[PDB]
Amino acid sequence: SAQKAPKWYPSEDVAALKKTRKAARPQKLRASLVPGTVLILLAGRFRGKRVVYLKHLEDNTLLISGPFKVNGVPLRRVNARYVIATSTKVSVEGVNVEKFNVEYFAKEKLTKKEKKEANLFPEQQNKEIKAERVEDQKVVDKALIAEIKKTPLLKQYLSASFSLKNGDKPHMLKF
Repeated sequence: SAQKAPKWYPSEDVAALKKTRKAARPQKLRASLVPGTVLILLAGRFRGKRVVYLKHLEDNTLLISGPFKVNGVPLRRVNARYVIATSTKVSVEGVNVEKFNVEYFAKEKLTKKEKKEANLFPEQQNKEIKAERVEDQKVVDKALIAEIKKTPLLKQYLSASFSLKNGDKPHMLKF
């Protein structure tokens, strides 16, 4: 009537995908990314903060901590291409971060409904850090700070933020 029907029709079946020869491999880090290395954060709310590199995790990110008591940065994950590895180090020989992993830092599957509600009434959000997480931070900080105290200006260094100044040339500057 309105349009002549086709003599044949394309199949609705979807062809199976071919075997993909792309096996996974471990993340290779830069030579300077060695646990204890103080890192400069280049992204996120903690941009400009200095943190101690504690442990590479399963998702290819790095586990870091300010320490929190030292400069406000909590134990958390950070993507390695957003950090500057400095020559300053904090020993992590007495720091046990083996209990921390990707699942530990996984977030709750917030639903769309809940997201909408949060957007509608953000003032009703009452986030709270798990008691465990608080105590975990205390342990990590304790160990790191004990080592930090060996250098009289190190705690101050970590407390201070990082920012480029007029005349600075990052491609010539060393860390």
